[PDB]
Parts: sequence; C-alpha cells; structure tokens
Amino acid sequence: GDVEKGKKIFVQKCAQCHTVEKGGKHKEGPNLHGLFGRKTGQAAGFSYTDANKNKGITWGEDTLMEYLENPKKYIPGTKMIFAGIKKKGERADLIAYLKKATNE
Ligand code: HEC
Repeated sequence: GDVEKGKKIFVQKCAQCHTVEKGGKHKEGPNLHGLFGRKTGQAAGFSYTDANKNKGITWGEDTLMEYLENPKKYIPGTKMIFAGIKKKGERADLIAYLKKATNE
C-alpha cells in the first residue's frame, strides 16, 4: 500500500483517538505502537473492554483488513466507535502506513 495516503487516512479517521509513536499517549483509544504481531488487547496501561481483550487474534495485514472494514462486527461490544472503511485500497494504504509508523 501507499504509506503517504495511509497517513492522510489515519489523520482523517483515527488520529483523534490513537497515537502511533513509541511512548505516545493513550487517548480515547490506546497507543498503537507495536501492534503488528501482537494479540488483541495488549497495549500496556489501557483499559480495554473484555470484548477486545478476549478476541484473541494476532494483529497483522489479514486481521486488520477484516477488522477495519467493520470493527464492531469483528469485535462485538468494542468501545471503539468507528463505522469502518468500506474500500479495500483505502484499508491497504492505511495498513501500510500503520506497519511503518507503529514500528519506528
Ligand atoms: C475513537 C472515537 C476511535 C476512533 C475514531 C478509532 N478508534 Fe481504534 N480504538 C478505540 C478504542 C476506544 C479502542 C479500544 C476498544 C475496546 O473495546 O477496548 C480501540 C481499539 C483499536 C484497535 C485494537 C487495539 C488492540 O487490540 O490493542 C485497533 C487496531 C484500532 N483501534 C485501530 C484504529 C484505526 C486504524 C482507526 C481509524 C481507522 C481507529 N482505530 C479509529 C477508539 C477509536
């Protein structure tokens, strides 16, 4: 995916609730640094719902593609309030951004 486009998508749709950098603050949602290859509900120091803690999947390209299409369908009872991104390209770009930004 296109990392620059993904950043713009992140800023538009995600950044008000999430930081990405190492040591970034939790906000309404958790800081996302280190997400890739991590199980659900494992950012330190954040009160997740039991639903997000209990989902039990490993975050990566395949599971983010599904989740981001419709978060509440993938994790029913999540307190993340975001309807989803319908477009496959847009999700791929966003994921490519996340794979860089969350690992820097
Ligand atoms: C606030 C209004 C949010 C917006 C907009 C987005 N997210 Fe979010 N996210 C938010 C909360 C409160 C939580 C925790 C949910 C729970 O039920 O405890 C989350 C969680 C996620 C996660 C899972 C993190 C993990 O398992 O460690 C991911 C991967 C995630 N959020 C990503 C994400 C992206 C990419 C968004 C824009 C498309 C986005 N979120 C929007 C709150 C909010």
